[PDB]
Amino acid sequence: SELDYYEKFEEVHGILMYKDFVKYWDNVEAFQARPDDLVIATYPKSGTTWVSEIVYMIYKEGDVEKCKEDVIFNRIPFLECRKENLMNGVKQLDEMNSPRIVKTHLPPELLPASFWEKDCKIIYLCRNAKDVAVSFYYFFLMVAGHPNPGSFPEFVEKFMQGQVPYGSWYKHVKSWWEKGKSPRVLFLFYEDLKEDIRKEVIKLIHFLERKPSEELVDRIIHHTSFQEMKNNPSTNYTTLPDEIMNQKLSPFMRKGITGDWKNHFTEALNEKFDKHYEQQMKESTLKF
Amino acid sequence: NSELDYYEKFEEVHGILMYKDFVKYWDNVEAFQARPDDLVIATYPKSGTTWVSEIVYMIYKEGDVEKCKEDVIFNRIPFLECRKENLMNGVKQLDEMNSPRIVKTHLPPELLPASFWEKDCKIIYLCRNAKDVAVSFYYFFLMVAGHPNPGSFPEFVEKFMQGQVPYGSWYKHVKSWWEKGKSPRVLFLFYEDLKEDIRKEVIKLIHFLERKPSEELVDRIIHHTSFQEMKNNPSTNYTTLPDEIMNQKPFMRKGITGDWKNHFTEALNEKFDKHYEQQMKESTLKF
Ligand SMILES: Nc1ncnc2c1ncn2[C@@H]1O[C@H](COP(=O)(O)OS(=O)(=O)O)[C@@H](OP(=O)(O)O)[C@H]1O
Ligand SMILES: Nc1ncnc2c1ncn2[C@@H]1O[C@H](COP(=O)(O)OS(=O)(=O)O)[C@@H](OP(=O)(O)O)[C@H]1O
Repeated sequence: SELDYYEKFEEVHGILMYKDFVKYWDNVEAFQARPDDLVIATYPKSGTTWVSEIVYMIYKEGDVEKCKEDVIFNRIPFLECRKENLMNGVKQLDEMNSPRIVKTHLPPELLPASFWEKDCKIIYLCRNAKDVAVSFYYFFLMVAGHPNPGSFPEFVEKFMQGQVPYGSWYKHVKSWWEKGKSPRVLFLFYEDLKEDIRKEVIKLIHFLERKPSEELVDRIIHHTSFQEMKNNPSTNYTTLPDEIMNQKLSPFMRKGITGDWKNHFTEALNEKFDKHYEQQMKESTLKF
Repeated sequence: NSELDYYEKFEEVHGILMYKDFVKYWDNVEAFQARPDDLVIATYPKSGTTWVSEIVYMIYKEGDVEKCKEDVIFNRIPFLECRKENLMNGVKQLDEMNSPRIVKTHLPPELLPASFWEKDCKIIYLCRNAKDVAVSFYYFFLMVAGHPNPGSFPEFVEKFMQGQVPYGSWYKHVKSWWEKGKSPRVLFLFYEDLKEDIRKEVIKLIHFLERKPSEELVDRIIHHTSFQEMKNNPSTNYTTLPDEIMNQKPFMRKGITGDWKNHFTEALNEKFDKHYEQQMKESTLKF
């Protein structure tokens, strides 16, 4: 049902958003950033947790014992996220000592103005639309606060129209792509992390002005592999109660591959999606 | 669990997987006595049997739609090997028929009763592309009693590629009938051809059956056998069968070519196409 679908959402500045977050939006827009804040921005399900753990490790010189001191969602606050009596992203950040690492799924136009004014470093991670759609679909089924996503074809329709939390994936990646032309905003691809993790890890170390030793690279590559992070309670979100995230249905660290869309899209839906994709993306220099 | 289900529902006869009810009295099919003027309509399951059957029936009745409704199609055109104790019996239906008889079967050439070959009966074979057949066969499994749970479509398609479904390998079925189709008395047709140019195929069928073609006869056959008309015709849509046997909550599902695109994922299509080429590369048969 359409009525029930949007009942869980509310638009903020034109993009559909989780109702709970919108409640305290003023706090997000008035957020006070610091010069050395590091923002990790992504469209939902593009690999946020993966790049977040890599960055954390670079900050802690690859000390695994330091990356387990707390769960990922506490070490790296989810900026716009807030749920009464559960979590408060803005607060965690306000009470955190610099250098702070900020997680967000906001398009660049909605990122709190303070981050832009202080010209903070930003890392953006992009993933192919079809794999994002598959992963986002399971997120709907797993995380509380989501309406029934309908059948997969139905959900993909919502996805193509940008009628999902955080809006149009197309506008999201195209806007960040433009921001990414600046050396201050590192634009990365999930597919690149998959193809040659070492190359991307080294790039991230240099972007973050750190020393790229073999020891550091080795530990990051090992600690951030899918198998390790999937069994690491600090990064696999398994500490969250099932009412919030029921991973018995589908685990957060689901498959961690590129191309899972081939297992979900019918040839017909693939054809429909590809046609729509081209009309949405042919003018952008962004390419996979 | 699925394999056990399949084991409970099907059994082989002459090496071909078959519905258990049809195997218990196979001797009755093996010894079936054909008549010289019998006309056999052979097809792999869900290839359009009902469509060509009604076209042929109309040709026999000089296009008299009323004579084609005197009874349901499964009574007008007995299903040869169909048997379920004393509740259903195709051979019995045929034996009591006062000819000319039109016979429906899904048997591969090797299992067709020797009598049909010995009497050199005319045979019409209808073929349909494998992917669309798999889709339609999947639905058949779900709506008709006597089948195991087919599981997901990808799971069912694996069993299909291995010929582990009633009537066996679709690949061997169409290839064997293709060879038989080289004979002047075996007309080999394609479902896709009936979709592309029904008039051409109907005229071809009229000549094969040695009848005189006329614009009025052809025209009547064309609209009477159209998907939309046959779907609403109780004589041809199998709706008179109780839900216990066939649960249409429909047999006349879509009636198009290409529904496979709405069921195969890119990955399944890739795997299927690869396996298909290995199975069909050595045949001149082309869909
Ligand atoms: N280390 C590593 N290696 C490979 N793949 C990984 C890794 N960490 C996370 N993932 C995959 O990222 C998907 C989850 O995305 P997000 O972290 O962005 O989720 S969220 O938006 O922050 O909730 C999810 O994708 P899917 O498996 O396709 O669903 C995860 O499996
Ligand atoms: N007139 C007409 N026009 C177009 N398509 C038609 C027609 N009559 C039957 N059909 C389609 O044939 C499919 C059923 O196949 P069969 O008749 O062989 O079934 S059975 O094996 O005899 O039970 C089934 O295919 P699907 O729709 O793809 O499932 C029917 O819709």
